[PDB]
Formats: sequence, C-alpha cells, structure tokens
Amino acid sequence: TVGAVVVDHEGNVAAAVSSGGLALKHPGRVGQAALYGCGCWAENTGAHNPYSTAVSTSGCGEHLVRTILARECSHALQAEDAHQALLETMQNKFISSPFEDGVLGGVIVLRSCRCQTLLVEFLWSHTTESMCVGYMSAQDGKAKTHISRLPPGAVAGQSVAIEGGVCRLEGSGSGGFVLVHAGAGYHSESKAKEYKHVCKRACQKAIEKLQAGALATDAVTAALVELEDSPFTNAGMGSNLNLLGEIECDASIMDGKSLNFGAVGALSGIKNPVSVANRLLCEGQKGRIPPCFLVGEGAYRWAVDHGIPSC
Amino acid sequence: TVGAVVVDHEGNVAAAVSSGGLALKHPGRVGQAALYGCGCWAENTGAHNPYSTAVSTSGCGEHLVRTILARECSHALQAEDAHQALLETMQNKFISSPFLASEDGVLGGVIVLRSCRCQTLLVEFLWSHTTESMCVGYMSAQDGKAKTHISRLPPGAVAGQSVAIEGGVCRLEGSGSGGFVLVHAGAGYHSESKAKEYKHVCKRACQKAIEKLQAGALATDAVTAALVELEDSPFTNAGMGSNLNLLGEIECDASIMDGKSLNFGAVGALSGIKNPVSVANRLLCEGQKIPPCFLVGEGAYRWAVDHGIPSCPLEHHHHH
Ligand SMILES: C=CS(=O)(=O)N1CCN(Cc2ccc(OC(F)(F)F)cc2)CC1
Ligand SMILES: C=CS(=O)(=O)N1CCN(Cc2ccc(OC(F)(F)F)cc2)CC1
Ligand SMILES: [Cl-]
Ligand SMILES: [Cl-]
Ligand SMILES: [Cl-]
Ligand code: NA
Ligand code: NA
Repeated sequence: TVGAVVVDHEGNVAAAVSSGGLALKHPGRVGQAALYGCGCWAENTGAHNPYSTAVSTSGCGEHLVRTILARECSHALQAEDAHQALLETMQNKFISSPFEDGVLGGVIVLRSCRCQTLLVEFLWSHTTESMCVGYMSAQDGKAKTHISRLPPGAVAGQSVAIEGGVCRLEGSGSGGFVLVHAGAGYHSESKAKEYKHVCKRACQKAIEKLQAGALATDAVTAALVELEDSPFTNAGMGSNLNLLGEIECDASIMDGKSLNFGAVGALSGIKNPVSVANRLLCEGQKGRIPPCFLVGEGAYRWAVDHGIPSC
Repeated sequence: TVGAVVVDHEGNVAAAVSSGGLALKHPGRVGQAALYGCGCWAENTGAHNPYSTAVSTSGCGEHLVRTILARECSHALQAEDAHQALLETMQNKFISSPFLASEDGVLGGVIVLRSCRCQTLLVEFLWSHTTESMCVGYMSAQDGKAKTHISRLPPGAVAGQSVAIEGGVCRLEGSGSGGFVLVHAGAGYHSESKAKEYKHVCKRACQKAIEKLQAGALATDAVTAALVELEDSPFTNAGMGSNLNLLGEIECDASIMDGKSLNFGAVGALSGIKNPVSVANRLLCEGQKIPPCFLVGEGAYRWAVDHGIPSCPLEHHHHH
C-alpha cells in the first residue's frame, strides 16, 4: 500500500491511497484502499471542522476497514493536540479496538489552518516494524525522506510509533505541501534506499503539479502514480499476486474542497489504478450522480473507454 | 433496495441490506448496499455503547454512501431519545450534509432497532425516509402476527427535502427463543399498484425471520432469511428482478453485519447468484470460523459456487 496527502497554497487538501492488497487473496477480494472512509479521507475546514484534514492509511488485517480508520483519524484530528489525538486513535484502534493478536497498519495525516499564512501539521504513525515516508513543501524545494521504525525492544502490533512536524506556508503563490508513504510493514535494510528514492520522486511530482497551478487531487494523483510505478511497492506495478497469480488493485482518492470521491476495486490490466480513481472523481465534478466506485471488468472497461493506459 | 434488522431474545442484533443498484448503471458500479458503514450496521451493547443497535438503509445509493448513513444512525441512537436522535440525523447528517450540498434533494431511508435489558428486553424500532414512501413490516415472536405499513410523506412535505419518521416500542420476555424483526421492501415513489405486493413480501419476510429465531437460529441467520424472501420478490430491486445495468445485465450488492462479533460480509457487482445476501452471510459465517469480508465480480461468484450457494450460471457474465 502507498499513499499521499496534499495541501495547496489555499488550504485545500486531498488524499489518496493505492494497494495490491493481500498476497494470495481470493480473486475479487477488495480491501480498505478502495472503501470510502477507510482507505483515505480529505475534508476542508467547515462548520464542525476547524482544520482542513487529509488522511491516507496502510496495512492489512481488515482492521483499517473495521474501524473506518481514515475518517476516524480525520475526526480525531479536530482536537487541539494533533499528536495526542493521533496517538490515542492508533492506541485505541490498533491495540484496544472492540472491532486478534496484534493489529498492523499505518497512517499519514496532515491538517492545515489559516493563521495570509497556512500552518500545516503533518504526522505519520504505524504499528508495523517500519514505514517509509517522504515530504516536501514548495518553498523548501528539497524532498525529505525518512524510514520510521518502532524503537528497539518494541513488538509490531503491540506498540505505536508516531512522528511529525510543522510547516508554515505562504498562501500567496502556487505552493503547497505533500506527505507520501511507500508502505508500512517489515523493515528491509536492503531496499531502504529504493523506498526513499521513490518517495522523493513522488513528492517532487506533487509539488511540480502544484507549482503549475494544478488541483490538489491532480497533485496527489501524480505522487501516487510515481509510488505505484515502483516495482518495490505493493500497488500498481509489482502488486502482490492473488491466489490465481493475477494482479487486482484497489485505489481511492478524496477531494477536501468538494468532498468528492473516486475509487476502484479489484482492478486488473490498468497500469495506474489511482489514475482511474482520480478520473472518476474528476468526472463526478463535471456532472444522475456519476459513479464514484467501479470494480473488476467494468472498472477496466471504463478506464479504457476514458483513455487510461492499460498493461 | 431491501433490508432487515433483527434482535434475538438476548439482545443480539443483526442487520442486512441487498440491492440491484441504479438502473442502467455502468458495469461494475458498486453502491451503498455493499459498503461497510453505509448500507447496514449492527453493534451489540458494550463499554461505550449502552444499546444494541441495528440499522439498514434504502433509497438513492450515492447519498447514503457519502454520509455513511447506517453507522451515523447507529451512533446517534446511543443518545437517550431515539426518535429525536434519528430525526436529527436524517435532517442534519443526511438532508443537510455538506457531503451532498450540490444535490437538489436527498433521497433515502432507514430502518433501525435498538434494545436494552431493563429479565426483559425493551426494543425500540423506527423507520425514517425522505422519499415519498417506504414499505415496512415488523413482528415480534410473541405477537405472532406480522404488521405491515406503507409510510408516506405528509401533505405539504417535499420529497428529498422533508423527513417522515415513525416507530414504536416492544417489550419481549428474555427467557424464551423470541425476538423482533423489522424489514423494508424499498423506499421511493409511491405506487398504489404494487402497494399490496410490497406489504405481502414484508409480512412473509418477517415470518421467516421469526420462525428462524423460534428455531433457535442466530440473529444473522434470521436476518438473512428475511432478506432472501425480500430478494425473491420480482417487485423488489434486489436479487431476482434487480434493475438491469447499461449492458442489460444483473449486478447485485448486498451486505450483513453481526452485532455480537462485529463481523461483516459483503458482495458487490455479483451476477449469477439467486440470493446475494446468502453469499454475504456465508462470508460473515466463514469469517467467524485474515478471511475475506468483501468480494466482488467474478471472484465473488466463484467463491459462492465453491461454497455451495445456489447459482444460476446462465445469469452470470464474465467479459474479457
Ligand atoms: C501487509 C502490508 S502490504 O502487503 O501492503 N505491504 C507489503 C509490501 N511492503 C513494502 C514496504 C514498504 C516500506 C517499508 O518500510 C521501510 F521501507 F522498510 F521503511 C516496508 C515494507 C509494505 C507492506
Ligand atoms: C430503494 C431504492 S431503489 O432506487 O433500489 N428503488 C427501486 C425499487 N423501489 C420499489 C418500491 C418499494 C416500496 C415502495 O413503497 C411503497 F410501497 F410505495 F410504499 C415504493 C417503491 C424502491 C426504490
Ligand atoms: Cl482472501
Ligand atoms: Cl453509472
Ligand atoms: Cl399501509
Ligand atoms: Na508498485
Ligand atoms: Na427482487
């Protein structure tokens, strides 16, 4: 699973997620990365929502589904202390949730507010051994990547790691901020450099999109395309094969300003599943309500009919 | 769309929902009846949950997804006043949701029950809808006569902008094999024509659920038996008689949740299976015995056949 969250120079947020799902899964099994509220969430500041918030989740277990995790995190991040809010959520759902010996997953989040300046707080958290993240603001111009690990002595699925930072943006240009992740799971010293490199490239693509004036959803899509294309990520190319040796992808994207959503489940034969999810969202804005969630052969046919490259 | 909610004599709740989805929909479009939190919800009483609650939805698919309505209703029903909680949710979280602010009119409905022990069980059941009408049926094991009712928006209300809400309370003896069921056969335009037919399938659906309960079956097996009967009606947009998609083909969504285990099963874009809810229930059942909870399309069909759920291969499509 890979994901990204974006805030543009106006404080509009977006989030996306993409996955190959469980290795050897039964054909047609659709997981959290396709499910509204579970895989990602993005919601601009509103009446009962003082922060514009964007969340993308990772893991395996179904625990991301069972708790409607991304939306849960977004709602918890309305509390004053974001670090404490995220930690409490991870602790209650990935250890003590009523909804198993150990719960494995991860999340990236950001929340912004107007101070014209934008205060962006961004965090990542995981109960897996490790998680690779990258982040970048349009004004720093150098993507930062980092491999987050559980401390020495910790036990995956029984402890929570959480880190983050703060970024202050000028709301006057074509800038913004992006945070990505290339997966949460077992630590691998050997491919650490490759994970960091793809997170670096994914951030640079998202920032370049913002700097050309693109929507937050197009910027978060450009990040996920880069993350998908890495043979090392369980999304797009290199997705885990299912029980029959075939690739079936889940992906979704949400726009914080319009609250619109796009998703695909059990999608085969398309190089970049997030591109189809984004196109479903984009066609939803143009619009009977157009579909937001397509699966299987119907999703493939719709992607091809809309000119999304196949593999 | 059809749905049912059940509570057994112990306060164990279950909920299920089944739909054919939107007429002429693009192949592979999956709606609220397959989606966790959206189509149905069931949650027994627990630490931060004084009531066992069960919810099933109806109506336009995309409005129910964007608002995650079934789960929202279940959480609102933890408040003291269930009638007030449901009405506020329908008004504030559904009609006036910012998630549907672009839409002219918000169309949908819910059935709910919640129970608590006062050994006797107090069951409160309600239905609410923003559509012109909604057909419900309900029954307790001790009354032994199913009641059916077509709920309508009052004169002066505007469909998609007004809320209708009714319900009642039922006290069960928690010493037998009893319980209570509430079903619905659809929410949408009033049709005097098939009004009697919808009422009749709701009555039979309640009777099947109660008979299951009286035979000692789990709440999930009783709610599934209600939905099987509701699906089988040629007049409901679920199972047999489901709306045809853009290619003239059948693609069904269905899901079920168990309040005791909090486990969930669901199918989307399923073709060639007579009773989609049976596959959702079997997924939930095999999950109790990481097992899948949500299968779609070709894989969902193959899984159903491999588990002995009655199929019609002539209704199944698999394009390449
Ligand atoms: C069940 C989950 S999964 O099957 O979606 N998946 C399998 C593939 N994994 C790759 C991966 C990526 C980053 C990472 O972090 C590190 F780079 F080491 F810092 C570790 C592993 C992620 C989890
Ligand atoms: C559910 C969403 S649907 O779009 O799948 N659907 C299409 C099928 N309809 C049948 C139906 C059932 C009951 C009813 O109520 C009345 F009996 F009139 F009281 C009216 C129509 C419901 C709307
Ligand atoms: Cl599986
Ligand atoms: Cl459609
Ligand atoms: Cl009546
Ligand atoms: Na990949
Ligand atoms: Na039917």
